[PDB]
Amino acid sequence: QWCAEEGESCEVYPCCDGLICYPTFPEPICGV
Repeated sequence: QWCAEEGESCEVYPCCDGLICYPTFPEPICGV
């Protein structure tokens, strides 16, 4: 996959299962 899933950084690509980009450091993560 090219999109960012659950537990991956969405600094280059968006979410996959409809997750949200959390303000996590250093880079945000996709989570519902």
